[PDB]
Amino acid sequence: KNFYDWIKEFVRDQGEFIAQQSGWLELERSSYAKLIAQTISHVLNGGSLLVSADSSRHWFLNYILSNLNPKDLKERPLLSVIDFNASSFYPKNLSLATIEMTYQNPMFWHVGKIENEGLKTILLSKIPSFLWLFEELKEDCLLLKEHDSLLDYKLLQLFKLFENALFSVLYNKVTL
Amino acid sequence: GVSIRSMKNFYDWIKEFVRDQGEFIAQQSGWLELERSSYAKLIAQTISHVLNGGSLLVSADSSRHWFLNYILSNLNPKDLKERPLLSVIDFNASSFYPKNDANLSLATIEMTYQNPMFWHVGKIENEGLKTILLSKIPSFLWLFEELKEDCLLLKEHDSLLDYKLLQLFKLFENALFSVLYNKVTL
Amino acid sequence: MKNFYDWIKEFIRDQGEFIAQQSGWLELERSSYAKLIAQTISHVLNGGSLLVSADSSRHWFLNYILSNLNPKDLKERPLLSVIDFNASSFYPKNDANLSLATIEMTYQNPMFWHVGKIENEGLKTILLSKIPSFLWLFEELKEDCLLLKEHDSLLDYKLLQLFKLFENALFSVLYNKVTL
Amino acid sequence: SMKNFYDWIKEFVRDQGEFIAQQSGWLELERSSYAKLIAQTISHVLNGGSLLVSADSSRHWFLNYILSNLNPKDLKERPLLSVIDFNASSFYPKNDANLSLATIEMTYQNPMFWHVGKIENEGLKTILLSKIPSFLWLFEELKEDCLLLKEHDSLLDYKLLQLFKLFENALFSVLYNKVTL
Ligand SMILES: [Ca+2]
Ligand SMILES: [Ca+2]
Ligand SMILES: [Ca+2]
Ligand SMILES: [Ca+2]
Ligand SMILES: [Ca+2]
Repeated sequence: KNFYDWIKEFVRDQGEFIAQQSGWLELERSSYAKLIAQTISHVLNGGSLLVSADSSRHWFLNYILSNLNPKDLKERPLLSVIDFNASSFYPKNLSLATIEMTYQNPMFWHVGKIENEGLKTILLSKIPSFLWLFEELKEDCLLLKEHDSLLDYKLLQLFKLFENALFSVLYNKVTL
Repeated sequence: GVSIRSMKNFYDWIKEFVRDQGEFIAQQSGWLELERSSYAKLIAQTISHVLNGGSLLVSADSSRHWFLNYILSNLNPKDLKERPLLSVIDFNASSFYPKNDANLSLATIEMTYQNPMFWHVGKIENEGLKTILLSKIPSFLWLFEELKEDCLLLKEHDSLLDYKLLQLFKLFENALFSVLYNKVTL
Repeated sequence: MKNFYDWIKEFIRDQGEFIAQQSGWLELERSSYAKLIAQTISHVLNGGSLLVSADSSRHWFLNYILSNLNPKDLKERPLLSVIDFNASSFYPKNDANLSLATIEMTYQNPMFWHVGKIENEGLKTILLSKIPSFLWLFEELKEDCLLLKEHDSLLDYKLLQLFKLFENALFSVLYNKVTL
Repeated sequence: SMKNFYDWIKEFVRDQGEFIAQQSGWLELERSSYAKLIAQTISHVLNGGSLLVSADSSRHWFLNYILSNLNPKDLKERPLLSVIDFNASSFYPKNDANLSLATIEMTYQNPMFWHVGKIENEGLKTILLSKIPSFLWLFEELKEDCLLLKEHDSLLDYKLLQLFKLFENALFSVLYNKVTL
């Protein structure tokens, strides 16, 4: 096929599939609303978010941190968000005791695969969590499809939902 | 009277917000189909550069560091499987990233790399970078202002910008491998 | 224009001679490094966290602190509560009151360990705060600090030497060899 | 029996500086072979070559040091030297065929590998053994022309600084026509 013919077809099809799957969140049955609410409550209570992601999702870890605390905060609060992947306490279990000792009120927010047992053990602990996983670990998580070709878009969409929900409660547009 | 806004219950609000969010995505989903050409040729030029042995020096504005990360990790994934190892460089992190004296950066870049092309995404946040992106060096510029005629023009305050970045990347990588794997001819 | 090989022999001889000459500098150091080290060790023993920062030229030394305090293989060592403050979202670019409040709410018991120049006012304000600190500075800010000379050609070695003193002191008390 | 901290630290400090003094002439005693290696590295830079710098896990700080010292935040009148963090490169070898070497050779006009410390995977080992020019600071003599560091030397960290300071002075002494090579 000629490049220019091919690309026209590819682009048309790409947009049509986005459109087709664009209502997926209306059908999503994992408890994302309740999890978002619980995470917002944690933030309001002065809690910290310790954010981690699988190897393929480091870009999305970066996205969370930069969006939650943008370079120019303007009127925004400085939110208690920590890059857990980059932490000396990331488990490769001394990690849990050190975490509990150093942070007043942490909650783990993890996205994607759980790539080692140390992390699994930490996430299975009693400390609160906001888990976006490819399979349920224990307790309601936000469930994603690992080989979904639209996964990357869905991650952005869920983040944008979370940030809107969070600031809607701040700024008193919405009550939990 | 008109009435001061009351306030909505979270669980009522979120259902409406979710519905509207997806529907706005659907409304806008055909945007690229409506774009009046030009971008295909720019993608083709970038692919030819890779085909010819060229390197991609990738930079992004402060808000798009995540997208710089995404480009690098998608083009050269952890498990290459059967893929080539593509010549892709994080230019943001480079010692040659200009402060200013873009002339010094440019000269060092030109002697260091056999065949560089600058792929920049977003705002150009200093004069040194602007000078280089204006240079004779081949470029793949995704900008908010049309600083060259041949650039991909992004809409800066578009609430859907982040998705469009993913979409353009996914178009690019598919176009690149379609040609690398002899599925299509340019 | 000396020949390279002649030049390098002289340079090497002189380099080692100057190291030797200045090698007893710490015996003559009059800033309160012993007291500051003790107070930092007590903080660590009390479950305190160390939030470590450094000026632009000393990012390598920030890295050195983090990797030495918590090496890849801990073996029998504790996991120490050490944080890269330069890299954190709370590092004050502007403004310091927001960062301080967020730090105080986030960490149970932080202590700031800063090395080198204080390159913005937000950091200065934080280091001026009530929060405990271990300050290795080119001029005294506040309370007793460990004083360094900015343009000392041997500065980089002295930084290593002070770290090595700190880590030996710390583990000496942890492994009950020494009592505070 | 336990020692008092303030007594202990005074002794420790004294002995620390004196050991540094005792060992301070180490480089003067070395067979001068390192001089030729430094010269070769300088000639590479003079000739328009790039330095692709890597380090073992324990020496990441020293990789940082090399990069920030060779190209400081304020260059003043200095040239912008062709120096690359190879650890951070997408071409850093893992598995993974020898895709890395071919991509490196096509990407860079004239690379030299400057590696410091342990060689922590076979892929890196393979490249550092390649025909590509190198400046290797190693714990075992994996080629005859390398700088040999003493691995469990308690003064290793100082010697790394000292060797770097030697290198940068040698490099600019030649760049600035203070010495002939
Ligand atoms: Ca619908
Ligand atoms: Ca145009
Ligand atoms: Ca072809
Ligand atoms: Ca030899
Ligand atoms: Ca000359």
